[PDB]
Amino acid sequence: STGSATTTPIDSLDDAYITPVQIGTPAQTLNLDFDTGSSDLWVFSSETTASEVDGQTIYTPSKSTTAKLLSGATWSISYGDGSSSSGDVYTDTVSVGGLTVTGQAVESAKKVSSSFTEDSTIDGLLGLAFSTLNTVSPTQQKTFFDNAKASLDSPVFTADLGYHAPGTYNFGFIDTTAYTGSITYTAVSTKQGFWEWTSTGYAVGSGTFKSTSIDGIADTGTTLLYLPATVVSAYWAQVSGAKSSSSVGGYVFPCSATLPSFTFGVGSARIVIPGDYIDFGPISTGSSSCFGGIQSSAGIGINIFGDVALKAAFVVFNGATTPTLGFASK
Repeated sequence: STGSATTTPIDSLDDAYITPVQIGTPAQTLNLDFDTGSSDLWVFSSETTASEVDGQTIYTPSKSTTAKLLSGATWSISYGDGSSSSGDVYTDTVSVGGLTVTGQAVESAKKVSSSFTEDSTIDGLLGLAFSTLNTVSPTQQKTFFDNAKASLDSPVFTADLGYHAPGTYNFGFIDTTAYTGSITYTAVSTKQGFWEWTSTGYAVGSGTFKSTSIDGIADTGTTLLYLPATVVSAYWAQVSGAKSSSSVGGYVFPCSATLPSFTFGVGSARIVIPGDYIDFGPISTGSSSCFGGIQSSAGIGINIFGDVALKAAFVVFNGATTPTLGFASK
Protein backbone atom coordinates (compact mmCIF):
# COMPACT_ATOMS: atom_id res chain seq x y z
CA SER A 1 0.00 0.00 0.00
CA THR A 2 0.85 3.67 -0.24
CA GLY A 3 -0.56 7.01 0.86
CA SER A 4 -0.13 10.58 -0.39
CA ALA A 5 -1.44 13.72 1.32
CA THR A 6 -0.96 17.42 0.73
CA THR A 7 0.49 19.46 3.58
CA THR A 8 -0.35 23.18 3.77
CA PRO A 9 1.32 26.05 5.67
CA ILE A 10 -0.86 27.38 8.49
CA ASP A 11 0.06 31.00 7.81
CA SER A 12 2.05 33.32 5.54
CA LEU A 13 5.31 32.58 7.39
CA ASP A 14 5.21 28.77 7.14
CA ASP A 15 5.14 28.59 10.95
CA ALA A 16 3.88 25.01 10.67
CA TYR A 17 2.17 22.72 8.18
CA ILE A 18 -1.15 20.89 8.48
CA THR A 19 -2.18 17.67 6.78
CA PRO A 20 -5.74 16.29 6.73
CA VAL A 21 -6.19 12.99 8.58
CA GLN A 22 -9.32 10.82 8.65
CA ILE A 23 -10.12 9.34 12.08
CA GLY A 24 -12.96 6.99 12.91
CA THR A 25 -16.09 5.67 11.25
CA PRO A 26 -17.67 7.64 9.66
CA ALA A 27 -14.50 9.62 9.06
CA GLN A 28 -13.81 12.70 11.14
CA THR A 29 -11.22 14.79 9.30
CA LEU A 30 -8.78 16.72 11.49
CA ASN A 31 -5.84 18.82 10.32
CA LEU A 32 -2.74 17.53 12.10
CA ASP A 33 0.82 18.77 12.39
CA PHE A 34 3.03 15.91 11.17
CA ASP A 35 6.02 15.94 13.52
CA THR A 36 9.13 13.85 12.84
CA GLY A 37 10.45 15.02 16.22
CA SER A 38 7.81 13.30 18.38
CA SER A 39 5.89 10.04 18.53
CA ASP A 40 2.36 10.71 19.78
CA LEU A 41 -0.75 11.08 17.62
CA TRP A 42 -2.93 13.34 19.75
CA VAL A 43 -6.04 15.35 18.96
CA PHE A 44 -8.33 18.00 20.27
CA SER A 45 -11.46 16.12 21.27
CA SER A 46 -14.88 16.15 22.89
CA GLU A 47 -12.92 15.49 26.13
CA THR A 48 -10.75 18.61 25.88
CA THR A 49 -11.42 21.18 28.62
CA ALA A 50 -13.92 23.53 26.96
CA SER A 51 -12.07 26.74 27.82
CA GLU A 52 -8.98 25.34 26.08
CA VAL A 53 -10.73 24.83 22.73
CA ASP A 54 -10.85 27.91 20.46
CA GLY A 55 -11.74 27.11 16.86
CA GLN A 56 -10.12 23.68 16.45
CA THR A 57 -11.95 20.74 14.94
CA ILE A 58 -12.45 18.03 17.55
CA TYR A 59 -12.50 14.24 17.46
CA THR A 60 -15.59 12.80 19.16
CA PRO A 61 -14.92 9.12 19.87
CA SER A 62 -18.53 8.43 20.89
CA LYS A 63 -19.54 9.20 17.27
CA SER A 64 -17.10 6.65 15.83
CA THR A 65 -18.33 3.08 15.58
CA THR A 66 -14.73 1.82 15.45
CA ALA A 67 -13.42 3.76 18.47
CA LYS A 68 -12.51 1.79 21.59
CA LEU A 69 -11.23 3.18 24.87
CA LEU A 70 -7.75 1.84 25.58
CA SER A 71 -8.51 1.04 29.19
CA GLY A 72 -6.23 2.60 31.78
CA ALA A 73 -4.00 4.32 29.24
CA THR A 74 -2.96 7.94 29.70
CA TRP A 75 -0.47 10.23 27.98
CA SER A 76 1.32 13.48 28.73
CA ILE A 77 3.84 15.27 26.55
CA SER A 78 5.99 18.38 26.73
CA TYR A 79 7.59 19.85 23.63
CA GLY A 80 10.84 21.74 23.15
CA ASP A 81 8.96 25.02 22.78
CA GLY A 82 7.48 24.65 26.26
CA SER A 83 4.01 23.61 25.11
CA SER A 84 2.25 20.51 26.43
CA SER A 85 -0.86 18.37 26.35
CA SER A 86 -2.26 15.27 28.10
CA GLY A 87 -5.25 12.95 28.22
CA ASP A 88 -6.51 9.42 27.66
CA VAL A 89 -6.38 7.04 24.70
CA TYR A 90 -8.64 5.38 22.15
CA THR A 91 -7.83 3.03 19.33
CA ASP A 92 -9.52 3.79 16.02
CA THR A 93 -9.09 3.65 12.26
CA VAL A 94 -6.79 6.36 10.93
CA SER A 95 -6.20 7.15 7.26
CA VAL A 96 -3.69 9.51 5.67
CA GLY A 97 -3.88 10.17 1.96
CA GLY A 98 -5.57 6.85 1.26
CA LEU A 99 -3.37 4.73 3.56
CA THR A 100 -5.36 3.15 6.40
CA VAL A 101 -4.23 1.81 9.77
CA THR A 102 -6.71 -0.01 11.98
CA GLY A 103 -6.21 -0.03 15.74
CA GLN A 104 -4.11 3.15 15.77
CA ALA A 105 -3.68 4.78 19.18
CA VAL A 106 -5.46 8.13 19.04
CA GLU A 107 -4.53 10.15 22.10
CA SER A 108 -7.47 12.32 23.15
CA ALA A 109 -6.52 15.57 24.87
CA LYS A 110 -8.16 16.43 28.15
CA LYS A 111 -5.77 19.39 28.62
CA VAL A 112 -3.69 21.46 26.21
CA SER A 113 -1.39 24.41 26.93
CA SER A 114 -2.14 27.95 25.83
CA SER A 115 -0.09 27.88 22.63
CA PHE A 116 -2.23 25.01 21.31
CA THR A 117 -5.48 26.72 22.28
CA GLU A 118 -4.32 29.93 20.62
CA ASP A 119 -3.62 28.21 17.31
CA SER A 120 -6.99 27.52 15.75
CA THR A 121 -5.47 25.89 12.66
CA ILE A 122 -3.84 22.86 14.33
CA ASP A 123 -6.21 20.12 15.52
CA GLY A 124 -3.43 17.93 16.95
CA LEU A 125 -0.11 16.29 16.14
CA LEU A 126 0.84 13.12 14.27
CA GLY A 127 4.22 11.93 15.51
CA LEU A 128 6.68 10.37 13.07
CA ALA A 129 9.77 9.91 15.24
CA PHE A 130 10.56 6.46 16.67
CA SER A 131 7.95 4.74 18.80
CA THR A 132 10.37 4.54 21.73
CA LEU A 133 9.45 8.20 22.43
CA ASN A 134 5.70 7.55 22.62
CA THR A 135 4.36 8.77 25.98
CA VAL A 136 1.40 6.42 26.49
CA SER A 137 1.45 4.70 29.89
CA PRO A 138 1.43 1.96 31.06
CA THR A 139 1.63 0.40 27.58
CA GLN A 140 3.64 2.41 25.04
CA GLN A 141 1.97 2.75 21.64
CA LYS A 142 3.25 2.74 18.06
CA THR A 143 3.28 5.63 15.62
CA PHE A 144 1.11 5.65 12.51
CA PHE A 145 4.20 4.94 10.41
CA ASP A 146 5.33 2.07 12.63
CA ASN A 147 1.86 0.51 12.37
CA ALA A 148 1.67 1.00 8.59
CA LYS A 149 5.23 0.00 7.76
CA ALA A 150 4.82 -3.71 7.10
CA SER A 151 1.94 -3.03 4.69
CA LEU A 152 3.76 -0.35 2.71
CA ASP A 153 5.27 -1.07 -0.70
CA SER A 154 8.57 0.22 0.76
CA PRO A 155 9.15 1.06 4.46
CA VAL A 156 9.58 4.79 3.92
CA PHE A 157 7.87 8.11 4.08
CA THR A 158 8.90 11.37 2.43
CA ALA A 159 8.53 15.01 3.36
CA ASP A 160 8.33 17.59 0.57
CA LEU A 161 7.50 20.84 2.34
CA GLY A 162 6.77 23.97 0.32
CA TYR A 163 8.09 27.49 0.75
CA HIS A 164 5.00 29.66 1.14
CA ALA A 165 3.12 26.90 -0.72
CA PRO A 166 1.61 23.44 -0.19
CA GLY A 167 3.74 20.31 -0.32
CA THR A 168 3.36 16.57 0.14
CA TYR A 169 3.81 13.71 2.60
CA ASN A 170 4.05 10.33 0.87
CA PHE A 171 4.04 6.93 2.54
CA GLY A 172 5.43 3.78 1.00
CA PHE A 173 7.04 5.13 -2.16
CA ILE A 174 9.55 7.64 -3.47
CA ASP A 175 8.12 9.98 -6.11
CA THR A 176 11.03 10.23 -8.53
CA THR A 177 9.40 13.25 -10.22
CA ALA A 178 9.49 15.31 -7.01
CA TYR A 179 13.22 16.10 -6.86
CA THR A 180 16.17 16.95 -9.08
CA GLY A 181 19.43 15.04 -9.32
CA SER A 182 19.98 12.15 -6.93
CA ILE A 183 19.03 11.42 -3.34
CA THR A 184 22.01 11.27 -0.97
CA TYR A 185 21.48 8.93 1.94
CA THR A 186 23.15 9.38 5.31
CA ALA A 187 23.32 7.38 8.54
CA VAL A 188 20.79 7.75 11.36
CA SER A 189 21.15 7.17 15.07
CA THR A 190 17.93 6.16 16.78
CA LYS A 191 19.50 6.24 20.26
CA GLN A 192 17.54 9.34 21.33
CA GLY A 193 14.39 8.31 19.44
CA PHE A 194 14.89 10.91 16.70
CA TRP A 195 15.86 10.94 13.05
CA GLU A 196 19.33 12.00 14.15
CA TRP A 197 22.08 12.41 11.57
CA THR A 198 25.36 14.27 10.99
CA SER A 199 25.66 17.05 8.46
CA THR A 200 29.09 17.39 6.86
CA GLY A 201 29.27 21.19 7.06
CA TYR A 202 27.96 24.50 5.83
CA ALA A 203 28.46 27.59 3.72
CA VAL A 204 27.06 31.12 4.02
CA GLY A 205 25.97 32.72 0.75
CA SER A 206 28.63 32.34 -1.93
CA GLY A 207 31.28 31.64 0.70
CA THR A 208 33.55 28.63 0.90
CA PHE A 209 32.20 25.43 2.40
CA LYS A 210 33.34 24.65 5.95
CA SER A 211 33.75 20.92 6.51
CA THR A 212 32.61 20.18 10.05
CA SER A 213 30.37 17.53 11.59
CA ILE A 214 27.03 18.85 12.86
CA ASP A 215 24.88 16.27 14.64
CA GLY A 216 21.20 17.14 14.61
CA ILE A 217 17.65 15.94 14.05
CA ALA A 218 15.37 16.14 11.02
CA ASP A 219 12.28 17.67 12.65
CA THR A 220 9.25 18.67 10.59
CA GLY A 221 7.52 19.89 13.76
CA THR A 222 10.09 22.63 14.44
CA THR A 223 9.77 25.82 12.38
CA LEU A 224 13.35 27.08 12.36
CA LEU A 225 16.91 25.85 11.83
CA TYR A 226 18.82 25.62 15.14
CA LEU A 227 22.58 25.23 14.84
CA PRO A 228 25.69 25.78 16.97
CA ALA A 229 26.37 29.36 18.01
CA THR A 230 29.56 29.52 15.97
CA VAL A 231 27.71 28.62 12.75
CA VAL A 232 24.81 30.98 13.47
CA SER A 233 27.16 33.88 14.26
CA ALA A 234 28.99 33.29 10.98
CA TYR A 235 25.69 33.47 9.09
CA TRP A 236 24.32 36.64 10.71
CA ALA A 237 27.68 38.42 10.47
CA GLN A 238 26.95 38.60 6.72
CA VAL A 239 23.76 40.65 7.30
CA SER A 240 24.31 44.34 8.03
CA GLY A 241 22.62 45.32 11.26
CA ALA A 242 21.77 41.80 12.40
CA LYS A 243 22.18 41.11 16.10
CA SER A 244 21.17 38.67 18.79
CA SER A 245 18.46 40.19 20.95
CA SER A 246 17.97 38.73 24.41
CA SER A 247 14.68 40.64 24.72
CA VAL A 248 13.25 39.23 21.48
CA GLY A 249 14.77 35.77 22.00
CA GLY A 250 17.18 35.37 19.10
CA TYR A 251 18.76 36.93 16.07
CA VAL A 252 16.89 39.78 14.45
CA PHE A 253 17.78 41.73 11.34
CA PRO A 254 16.64 44.86 9.49
CA CYS A 255 13.60 44.07 7.41
CA SER A 256 15.28 46.05 4.59
CA ALA A 257 18.03 43.41 4.29
CA THR A 258 18.56 40.94 1.50
CA LEU A 259 19.48 37.68 3.26
CA PRO A 260 22.23 35.37 2.00
CA SER A 261 21.55 31.70 1.36
CA PHE A 262 22.72 28.98 3.72
CA THR A 263 24.09 25.65 2.47
CA PHE A 264 24.29 22.46 4.53
CA GLY A 265 26.16 19.28 3.66
CA VAL A 266 24.68 15.81 3.32
CA GLY A 267 27.67 13.59 2.69
CA SER A 268 29.34 15.05 -0.38
CA ALA A 269 26.05 16.64 -1.48
CA ARG A 270 24.84 20.15 -0.70
CA ILE A 271 21.37 21.55 0.06
CA VAL A 272 20.94 25.29 -0.50
CA ILE A 273 18.43 27.21 1.61
CA PRO A 274 17.58 30.44 -0.24
CA GLY A 275 17.89 33.63 1.79
CA ASP A 276 14.17 34.33 1.60
CA TYR A 277 13.46 31.08 3.50
CA ILE A 278 15.31 32.58 6.48
CA ASP A 279 12.98 35.62 6.79
CA PHE A 280 10.28 35.24 9.48
CA GLY A 281 9.02 38.77 9.20
CA PRO A 282 8.49 41.61 11.65
CA ILE A 283 9.00 40.77 15.33
CA SER A 284 5.69 42.54 16.04
CA THR A 285 3.16 44.04 13.66
CA GLY A 286 4.58 47.11 11.90
CA SER A 287 8.13 46.67 13.20
CA SER A 288 11.13 47.09 10.89
CA SER A 289 13.04 44.47 12.89
CA CYS A 290 12.59 41.00 11.43
CA PHE A 291 13.06 37.61 13.07
CA GLY A 292 15.69 35.27 11.71
CA GLY A 293 15.07 31.71 10.59
CA ILE A 294 18.50 30.43 11.67
CA GLN A 295 18.95 30.52 15.43
CA SER A 296 21.37 29.16 18.00
CA SER A 297 20.80 25.72 19.48
CA ALA A 298 22.89 26.61 22.54
CA GLY A 299 20.91 25.57 25.59
CA ILE A 300 18.51 23.37 23.58
CA GLY A 301 21.01 20.55 23.85
CA ILE A 302 20.54 19.41 20.26
CA ASN A 303 20.78 20.89 16.77
CA ILE A 304 17.49 20.89 14.87
CA PHE A 305 17.06 20.78 11.12
CA GLY A 306 13.54 22.17 11.22
CA ASP A 307 11.26 23.34 8.43
CA VAL A 308 13.61 26.13 7.24
CA ALA A 309 16.12 23.44 6.26
CA LEU A 310 13.78 20.61 5.31
CA LYS A 311 11.63 22.68 2.95
CA ALA A 312 14.73 23.27 0.77
CA ALA A 313 14.90 19.51 0.13
CA PHE A 314 13.02 16.37 -0.75
CA VAL A 315 13.56 14.27 2.38
CA VAL A 316 13.33 10.48 2.67
CA PHE A 317 12.70 8.96 6.08
CA ASN A 318 13.83 5.39 5.44
CA GLY A 319 12.43 3.05 8.09
CA ALA A 320 14.23 -0.07 6.93
CA THR A 321 15.71 -2.35 9.58
CA THR A 322 18.64 0.06 9.74
CA PRO A 323 17.01 3.47 9.25
CA THR A 324 18.63 6.16 7.09
CA LEU A 325 17.76 9.66 5.85
CA GLY A 326 17.90 10.81 2.25
CA PHE A 327 18.10 14.37 0.93
CA ALA A 328 17.70 15.66 -2.62
CA SER A 329 17.50 19.13 -4.08
CA LYS A 330 14.21 20.02 -5.78
